[PDB]
Amino acid sequence: MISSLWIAKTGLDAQQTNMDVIANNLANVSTNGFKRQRAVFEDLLYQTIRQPGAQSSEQTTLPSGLQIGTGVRPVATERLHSQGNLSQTNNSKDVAIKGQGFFQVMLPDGTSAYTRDGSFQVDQNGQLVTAGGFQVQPAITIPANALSITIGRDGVVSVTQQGQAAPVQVGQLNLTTFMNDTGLESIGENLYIETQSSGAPNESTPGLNGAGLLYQGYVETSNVNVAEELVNMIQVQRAYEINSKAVSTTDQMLQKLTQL
Amino acid sequence: MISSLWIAKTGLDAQQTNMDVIANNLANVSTNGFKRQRAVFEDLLYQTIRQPGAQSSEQTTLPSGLQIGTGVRPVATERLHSQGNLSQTNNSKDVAIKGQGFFQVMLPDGTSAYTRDGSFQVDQNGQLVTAGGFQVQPAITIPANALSITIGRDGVVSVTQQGQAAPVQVGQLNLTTFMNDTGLESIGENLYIETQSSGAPNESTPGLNGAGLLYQGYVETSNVNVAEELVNMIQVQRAYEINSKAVSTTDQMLQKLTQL
Amino acid sequence: VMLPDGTSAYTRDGSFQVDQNGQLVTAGGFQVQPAITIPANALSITIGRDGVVSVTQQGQAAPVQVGQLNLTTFMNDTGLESIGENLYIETQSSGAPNESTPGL
Amino acid sequence: MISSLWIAKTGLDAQQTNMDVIANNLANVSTNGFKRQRAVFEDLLYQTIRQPGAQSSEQTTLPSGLQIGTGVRPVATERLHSQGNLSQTNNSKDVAIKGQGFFQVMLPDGTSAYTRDGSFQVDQNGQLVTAGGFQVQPAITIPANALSITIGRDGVVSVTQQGQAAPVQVGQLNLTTFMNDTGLESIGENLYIETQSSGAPNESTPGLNGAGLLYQGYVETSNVNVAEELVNMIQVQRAYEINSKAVSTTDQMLQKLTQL
Amino acid sequence: NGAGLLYQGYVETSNVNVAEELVNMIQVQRAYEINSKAVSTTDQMLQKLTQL
Amino acid sequence: MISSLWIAKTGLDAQQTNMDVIANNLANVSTNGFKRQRAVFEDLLYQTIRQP
Repeated sequence: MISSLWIAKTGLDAQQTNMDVIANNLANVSTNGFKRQRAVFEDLLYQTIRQPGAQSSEQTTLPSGLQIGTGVRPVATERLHSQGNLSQTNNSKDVAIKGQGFFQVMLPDGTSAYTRDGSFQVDQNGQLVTAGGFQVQPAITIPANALSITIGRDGVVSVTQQGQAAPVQVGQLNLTTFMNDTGLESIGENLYIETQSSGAPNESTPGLNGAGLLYQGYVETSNVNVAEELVNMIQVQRAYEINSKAVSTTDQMLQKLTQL
Repeated sequence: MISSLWIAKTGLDAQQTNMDVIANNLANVSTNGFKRQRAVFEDLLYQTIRQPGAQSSEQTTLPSGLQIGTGVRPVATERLHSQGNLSQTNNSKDVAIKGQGFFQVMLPDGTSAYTRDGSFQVDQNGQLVTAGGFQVQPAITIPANALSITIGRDGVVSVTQQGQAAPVQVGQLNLTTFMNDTGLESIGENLYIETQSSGAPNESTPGLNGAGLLYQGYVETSNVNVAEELVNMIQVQRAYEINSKAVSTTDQMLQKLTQL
Repeated sequence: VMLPDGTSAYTRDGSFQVDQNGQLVTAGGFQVQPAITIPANALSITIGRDGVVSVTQQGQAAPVQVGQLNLTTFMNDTGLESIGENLYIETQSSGAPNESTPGL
Repeated sequence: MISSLWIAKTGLDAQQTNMDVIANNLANVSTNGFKRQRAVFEDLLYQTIRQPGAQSSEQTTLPSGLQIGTGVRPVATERLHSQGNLSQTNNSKDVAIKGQGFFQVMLPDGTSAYTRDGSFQVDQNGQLVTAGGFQVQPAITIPANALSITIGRDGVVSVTQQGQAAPVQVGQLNLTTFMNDTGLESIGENLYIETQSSGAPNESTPGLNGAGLLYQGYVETSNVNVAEELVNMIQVQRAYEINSKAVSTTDQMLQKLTQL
Repeated sequence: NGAGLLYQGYVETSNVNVAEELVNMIQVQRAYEINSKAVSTTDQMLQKLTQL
Repeated sequence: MISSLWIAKTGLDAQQTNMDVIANNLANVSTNGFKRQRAVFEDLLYQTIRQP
């Protein structure tokens, strides 16, 4: 029931949130197209007993007042929208985007979400859907009897057929770019939905207006650096132990006070 | 216990599944007509403590909120129906299928399954049967006084007979195609059965509708590569060992918190 | 916070819940005076530092404003008479409460 | 004699039972045809001081009443009737069953029991008995001068003899399944008996009516995964520590009360 | 209509934060001890008064 | 003196018997006309709290 105890509780909770985000970053180290997160902490208010700059006398002004902090709180968990390393998989329907942008996906309830994990497949109706059953927005259809599917540098998906002697331009595969990519609200299954912090998307073809380029046969791995999470965990453990020590010291102080 | 512990447990489970699929791909490297497996991961939901784009004031809005992941989940582990290299066995009853297609066989209970591993024997009744005691759906029956069996580019099976000095068309060897070959489920002895994920089986003759050709005396080997399997094994081992560190750190933090 | 008797008491403890009709009430059933109402199927409700309250709904991106949360200031809060259940009522020893937006 | 103390005692008992089931799963990790168990927990009754939704005044209704929990009690231990990993031993009489269903045996007193572990032997008279002397229900008898006995994919069992050429069939290994296999009451030596929760057993040949298949020379190992048992033990130990700390705090406060 | 989704093969665990429970227990124990000391002080005061 | 301890003791004894069988089989690998051993286990009794 003491200010020191409450400050230490806030510190413990902040360290717990830091450890949680580190564990989440480590867990999906092998998730294609994953972007890591880091949490920023901002301290709480200050109780002022003696106001700084107080007019202590007719001329004397206090160089600094008496202020006591009230703890620390987590304010945001920002995503680091960096570029992950590309890999080789030698697959017809594995597309990795380089640069900036997002594929559009039509959710079952009629809304539109945005994704980054490009690993496509075909359903029983020929539609080009992602892993999870959600289909793309431009509604790309792959006819039967097809031999191979080629996606160029830009989104001109073409199908090599048996008796046409030339590929057929099935459709166009654009992507949407935001000006506040870190502001997107994330949901499960590697889908981002547009929010107010993120601006209105402006869909464009690859290679224009700063948009990225599509590559076939590549998969964008998670941009998680394992070599730094170990150091982060060590620092987190030390901070948690220190705060627990502070709590124990406060409790012992109170016990010695009340044993009289 | 704690969210960090649960996240690390989910990560451990995902890495264990990845290791298992790698081991299964590596074990049956020499199985003829084997398509390797690849597992795709996907992150779970997110707890939104602070909503992104929150309206803190009438003019200022939060650029990024507070979201904590709930771990990772294995969405699917699917088989890569790529093309495998061929080898010569100089066997009259061995056929290898090039391109896209599936032989059809009939299980004893009545249902029909689809295979890629072409290695046919003959039962005591003269009926064409694959390795495992399963007959081909067209039910080709090789008669007696058979000298040599010829299987051309298409599905024509003929036998050179000493009598009548003329080959006789024993039967036709059709094959089927699925517009979604990925969705086929897998059972033992190199069998696949139709599911709702895959379309209706479009049956045809070789060389038409995009179906692949047939080669006499060849066999389609597995599409596994030990060189990439080993490096993937190293990756998964390091990822699992890193994930275990999060569990250990959480346990130590809980112990220190308890020992106050 | 408005009592059943109709008098507007003033409280400091913030622990608010939502009753069946979607109104924002404190623990005890007493309702806040600006009469903040929360619609059904609300995903997340966020209260800004300025004083506004917004509700997020599935389907649309722009948050919908549901009400404004002003608060009162007294010239002498010591003279407020403390009735039970964490309520202070205005007396003659305290100046007339003035309502204002938070932070101003 | 305090509600907190009784709640903590119930929590300790629940954690003890969880540790017991974990240790039981770990102990018989090398038992053929064994299924893991998992406990399910529910909270006890809540004693209500003020009824939720109470009509506080003519208009005011309490948003949430005052309720105090009583604790947690275990409800059931579900057996995960998954598919065990198949091993190989190259034995004539070791038979594994893939899928569903159980072999039916007769207990000495006359009742009928069911088992999943297939590891058969032969008694003096030549009757096929399990490991323990119990004989299978169809009463399969192995004749003398038996060179080798074979069990096909279905339930047909034959044996070759020197004096003939075509093997002579002996019996049929029909297996029975249940509507709900989770509700089987288990007893020692891998035997399950029919109960009210489990439906009426229905017999069928292997490979029909959703039943499994018989593989000769294989034994179905237990489906116990040692990977997560360690983390379960860590979690249960920490939970026991937390509840013990709760008891300690209650004792400390009660002693400080009665000290005066 | 803002309803949840269904996932198969998973179970929703209890959302109990163990970290805060220990410090809450410490607070509860200290508050209980302080109130007990207040009761003892009142008892001592009454005992001194009664033997007047 | 607890159920988990007794279950773990039984498990340890089973593993020790399995190891002894393996060691004995490996010891005489060059013995003419020798047959390997194989130990089979089965779960012990069950104590019921709520009847299935």
